[PDB]
Amino acid sequence: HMMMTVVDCSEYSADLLALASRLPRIPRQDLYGFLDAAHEAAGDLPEGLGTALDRFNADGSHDGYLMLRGLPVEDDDDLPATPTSTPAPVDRPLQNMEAMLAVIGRRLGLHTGYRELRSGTVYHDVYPSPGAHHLSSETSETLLEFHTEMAYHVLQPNYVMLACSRADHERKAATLVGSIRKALPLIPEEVRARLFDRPMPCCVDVAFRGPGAIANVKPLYGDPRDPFLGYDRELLAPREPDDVEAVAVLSKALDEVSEAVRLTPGDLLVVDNFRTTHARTPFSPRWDGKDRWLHRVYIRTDRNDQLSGGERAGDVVDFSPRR
Ligand SMILES: N=C(N)NCCC[C@@H](C(=O)O)N1CCC1=O
Repeated sequence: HMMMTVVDCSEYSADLLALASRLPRIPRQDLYGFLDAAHEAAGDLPEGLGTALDRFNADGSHDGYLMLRGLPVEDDDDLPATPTSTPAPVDRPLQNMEAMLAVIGRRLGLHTGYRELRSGTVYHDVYPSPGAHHLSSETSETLLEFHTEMAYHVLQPNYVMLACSRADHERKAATLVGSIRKALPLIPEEVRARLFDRPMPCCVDVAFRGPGAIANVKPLYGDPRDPFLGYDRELLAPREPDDVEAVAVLSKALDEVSEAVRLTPGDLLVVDNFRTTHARTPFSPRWDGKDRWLHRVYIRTDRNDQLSGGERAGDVVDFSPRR
């Protein structure tokens, strides 16, 4: 990854805590007002952090992510026990890394929930569960394979944001990012041509099944010289042999350029969900009250037909498959 891809925020700690101190303490009681307050704070971010975010937002980067480090997370003993259920309690007090997702998220765009997913909530806790389905972010011992988040969804978000309150005990779990800007040079022009703008059948995540490959996903699309990426190692279901072979080439190229990010407390990862695919490698939970704990939100921006007018940060949208 490039120098500019990692932003050390430790010098900003007091300023960021001051911004958090004026946000509503019980965000889920009035999420729209909470995120409006966070938008006001976003305009007051430290100049260097605001600039890094704005630059990345304009047109992503070669790496496809922005990693903020050293944000003012609570000490471990000042955090509650790691959640073991979803959705979160409506009265749960705001945590510092959630405040960062609010302020840094509003600098980028509009927080978005998905009605059928995690009870239609905007803030997701990402924690291990002992019976996790293999297509669940609650997995641990089994690799969560590469996916563009909701690539099959008409209202797919520009960004996935992951903020770390607890790492896993052994700091083993790696968040993998595969950037199409790094992978594309490894893909032959002939395979690029087969992938580009070609809709292929795609299954959907369990939350959206209510059924087979009810969506169509274009693995590459947009500008052929700098394409967007829609990839899902588990759900993409090409039928034609040439399509299966083209996707296999794409899949191996993303593997070869994959970068591993190990999230630690105070880290916040912004993933460009139109140009990357992401994964999480195995770890072993201990069920001791201190298991790995991320906070996840989704951000929409005004491009790629994510928005059609009037949307607000906090909106929850219904499922429509890409066709
Ligand atoms: N290749 C895949 N699709 N893996 C499952 C993604 C994780 C899943 C979850 O949060 O449990 N998810 C992301 C949107 C949604 O549902």
